[PDB]
Amino acid sequence: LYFSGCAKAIHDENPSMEGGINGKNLGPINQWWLSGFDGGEKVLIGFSTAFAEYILMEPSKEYEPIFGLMQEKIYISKIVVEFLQNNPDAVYEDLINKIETTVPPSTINVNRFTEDSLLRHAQFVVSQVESYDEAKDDDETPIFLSPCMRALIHLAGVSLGQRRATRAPTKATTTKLVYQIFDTFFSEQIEKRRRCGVCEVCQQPACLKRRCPNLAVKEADDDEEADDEMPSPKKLHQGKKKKQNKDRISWLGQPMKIERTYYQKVSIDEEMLEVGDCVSVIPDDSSKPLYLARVTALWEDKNGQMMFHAHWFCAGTDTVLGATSDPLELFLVGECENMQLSYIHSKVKVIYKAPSENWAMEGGKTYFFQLWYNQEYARFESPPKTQPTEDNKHKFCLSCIRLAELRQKEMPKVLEQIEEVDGRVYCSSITKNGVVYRLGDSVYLPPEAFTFNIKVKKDPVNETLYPEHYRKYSLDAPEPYRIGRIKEIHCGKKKGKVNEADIKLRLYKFYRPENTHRSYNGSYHTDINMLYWSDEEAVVNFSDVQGRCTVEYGEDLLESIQDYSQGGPDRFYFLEAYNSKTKNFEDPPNHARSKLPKLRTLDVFSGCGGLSEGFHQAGISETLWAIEMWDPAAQAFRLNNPGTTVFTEDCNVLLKLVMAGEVTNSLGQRLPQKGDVEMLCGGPPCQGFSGMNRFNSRTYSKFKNSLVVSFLSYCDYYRPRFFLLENVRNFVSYRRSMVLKLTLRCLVRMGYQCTFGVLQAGQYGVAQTRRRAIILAAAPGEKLPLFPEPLHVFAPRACQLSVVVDDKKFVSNITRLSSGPFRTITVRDTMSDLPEIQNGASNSEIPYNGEPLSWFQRQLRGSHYQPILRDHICKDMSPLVAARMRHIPLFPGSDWRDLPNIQVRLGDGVIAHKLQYTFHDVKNGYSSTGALRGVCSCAEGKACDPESRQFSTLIPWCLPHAGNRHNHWAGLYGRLEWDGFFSTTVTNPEPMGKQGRVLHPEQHRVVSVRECARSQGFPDSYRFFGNILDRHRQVGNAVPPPLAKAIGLEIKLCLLSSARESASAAVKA
Amino acid sequence: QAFRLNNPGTTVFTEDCNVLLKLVMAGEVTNSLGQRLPQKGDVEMLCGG
Ligand SMILES: [Zn+2]
Ligand SMILES: [Zn+2]
Ligand SMILES: [Zn+2]
Repeated sequence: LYFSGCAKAIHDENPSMEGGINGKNLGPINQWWLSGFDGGEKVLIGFSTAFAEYILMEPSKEYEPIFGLMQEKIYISKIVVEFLQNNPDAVYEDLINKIETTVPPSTINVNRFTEDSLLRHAQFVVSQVESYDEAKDDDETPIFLSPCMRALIHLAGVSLGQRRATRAPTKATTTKLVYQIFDTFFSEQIEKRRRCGVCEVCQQPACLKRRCPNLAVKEADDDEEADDEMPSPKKLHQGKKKKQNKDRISWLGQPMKIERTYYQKVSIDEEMLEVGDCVSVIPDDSSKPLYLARVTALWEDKNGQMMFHAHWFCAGTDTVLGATSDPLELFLVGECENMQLSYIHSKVKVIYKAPSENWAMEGGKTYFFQLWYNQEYARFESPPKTQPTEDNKHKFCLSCIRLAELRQKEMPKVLEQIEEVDGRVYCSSITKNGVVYRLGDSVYLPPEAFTFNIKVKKDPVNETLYPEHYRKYSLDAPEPYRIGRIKEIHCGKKKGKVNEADIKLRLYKFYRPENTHRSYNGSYHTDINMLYWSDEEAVVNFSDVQGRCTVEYGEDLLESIQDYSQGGPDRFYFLEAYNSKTKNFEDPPNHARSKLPKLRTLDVFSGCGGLSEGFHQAGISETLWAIEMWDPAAQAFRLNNPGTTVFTEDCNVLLKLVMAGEVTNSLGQRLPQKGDVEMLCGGPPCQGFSGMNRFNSRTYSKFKNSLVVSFLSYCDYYRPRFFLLENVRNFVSYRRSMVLKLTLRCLVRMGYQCTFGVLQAGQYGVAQTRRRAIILAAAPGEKLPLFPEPLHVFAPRACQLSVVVDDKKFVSNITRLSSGPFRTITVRDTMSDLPEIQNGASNSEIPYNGEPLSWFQRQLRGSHYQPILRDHICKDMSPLVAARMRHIPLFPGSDWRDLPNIQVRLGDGVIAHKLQYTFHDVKNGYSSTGALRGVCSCAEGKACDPESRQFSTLIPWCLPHAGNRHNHWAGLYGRLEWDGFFSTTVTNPEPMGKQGRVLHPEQHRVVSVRECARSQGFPDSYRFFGNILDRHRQVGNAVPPPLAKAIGLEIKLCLLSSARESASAAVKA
Repeated sequence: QAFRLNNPGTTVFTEDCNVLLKLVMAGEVTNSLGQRLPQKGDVEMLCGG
């Protein structure tokens, strides 16, 4: 290619031909380049020739329009680059907004940029962004690898490696203790292929910048995937052991007791050993991991061999903590066993590192132990400190005592008995799992436990019109518990006495509305709480009973049903009796009827205050302090919590300030001090280390001064009674589970009882699939709360709650695996009442125009009247997208693959035309019509021809293009199904985004802010702040209030339980 | 923002001067964003309105 114009003097700013000499057919163009991607808007295009380099100014009249299109491409590319410089870690949806809202100069012939443009210019843009990374050189992550960029590279059929042009770190505010943990770990565990070959990077020979981007992306992508099932982890200390040679072993003193066996307090084994000392045992090599145990007891069996009982300890390395643990720290476990005194090697020193009298105010050699580790649930807890009675002062093993309680709690025992018939022994009450079951109480059971009274082909598609429909093809939630009232408990007999194993129950069946002939229509407006009575009867084993619940007659009530139903858990009600056969509803029979401390709370990374809100609902807290850097969130939080001091400064600074004696910040707000904060919650972001592969120099650096580290410092300084760290599920797998392991380690060094668990929001009454990692911690003194049992039955695929750490399976105390008391909350329940709006709705306050339809709706709107509906506002999508939405059908499951290949007038002059199918798809074949299905030369196996690339099509060119390798982009331009749920927590809904189905089920628009808020379980009264996307962001970052309440109510039990223990010990004092 | 554009060499703190002072009077070498806090001897002339 040759060129011509007026060459000017390098300094000459003038773009007129004035002080210039004219050239023609200027030597073939070697290279062309660019520069200006950093400082100001100095994006200079430059040509390179074997003679010289030229910096282009302005183009000729005739060349203006050709250079015109070149210029747009470039400007967009600048925007993307500068944006990513400032916002790595940005998500697809963030660009699209960045681009869309960037106002281009009049210098550019275009009015504004759209998603369509970006897609049209994807190849150029991406290629440009790749170039910038070679060009300026950091150790920092290449821009082309940010999520937005990988999302684009995948969506747009971008091939990588096409080359071109060129031209103090965060310090976390730690505590002494915390710092050392992450410092020592760096000071310890730290150490140290197959490209694509085909790419233009790979075809180029310490010089090396031959890093394959196709590889680089796979890697980056792979690094965001985890491993979700493996057996329960084998118990420790069941290996062989080595026995030492007998010289002089003999009792010392007089027998402590006698039981066929006789116990002593002291033994000689060359030196002395006493009941309560600790010994070490050596196993059959295998690995050489020295075995320590506490000598529980000592005795001589009837056979005259000398025995001791060994309550094993657990090495820190062997707890979840693994490598991170103090090599000298040991943990108590429910592992003990009888041995011959012959197996002991040496007596060992084991010191109990108990907490101080003012452990709370304490923020900033030999074997020791601190906590009782439960292998299976991964709970570190405060040692039982039950004391030895004189009847077992000699035999005293905590492991044996726990296991005992645990065996008799599990045990099905009978409390009161009545008459007997045949071999059946009728009773009035019994127990299981720590629960008492008396006659006339009600009961939960699996769906299989009993039964009710039951009830009793497509035609061809116009493919010229719906060409992509062929792509449409290449388990659901359980039923909640059955509920019955107990009538007879007749048991069985094991000869002399009752058969505790064969306890049986005769029950009156209840129907739920949708067990009725109503079925799916019972379920809509109905209270999820409500049942119907039935004289239908059943018999099932006690074994199958899942729990007790409270079914009560509506009219037999001294309060409002609402009042009753909100009063506590597992409370149901009936008003009418169903009848299987007459299928009518009559009144029921006559035989069917008859303070809490709020913790003072600092919510770090508070957002608009969802987590705080669910904890407010539970009654267990009062958030007096919040820290949120992003003003709009802060603003919103304030609006919802007037009593809270809401700091908007960086938490690192606010901490340094308290650690310096400051009573107040700049604005003169009240800084919290030691003792103020009873509970500390928060969701620290995991910015530059949230990936699964091993730690690096790079990755650790980030995490070491992360907000996780800062948050843990808050916990160390303030030493709260309780603690909670919320985060995305995959928190527990980041960096080969080290982020979790170090977090736990740091909590243990501090001396906290702590644990972790994964929780599916949808299981607590929200129409959404979203799992969160939850890290609980409770101070010594309090009790470590449990994770809450699912209240809602939910799709098992969603509920993968387990967590593998160092190929060992760690599960939470949650027992409801699958079923639960209440039905699933649907998108319908979530938003079916809200008045119709249209694309681009902006009126914030509007009348409801109608009553609440679903239970759920009734609950988020309040048991009263409220006129205004706030934030039912949705994004003003481009006329193109708006058209697409309009053309997405309403049948459940419809998405872009249902679009018609049609011309459409796009409001204004613009006309979205048909997709041209000009290539063979060799994998996908022809249409029913014999038509081609390929959109790009890559469908044929060739490299992509560009300009074979279409834009502003109603069926987006780029979806067929990359379809086969991305699963047909199933769910893109997809409508939420009334019966379904939110694919995730939505922060900025984009139809070709990564946040799931976001179209409304019926309306040719995307979901509103309020609709999202409803997906999150926010009261309609709850307020948000700032422009629409700020609000969208707010809702979607939040922890859903119903999840927070659930967890909140588990803390309720620890408090109540821990308050009634100081009161049963104030009497004994 | 504007000042920066005109003086690239300048460290432009946007925090409250009262806080930036308390920070130097406490030994801090840098602020939150990790910018370079000035210490005794750095500053030859001090202007302002
Ligand atoms: Zn390659
Ligand atoms: Zn024992
Ligand atoms: Zn292609």
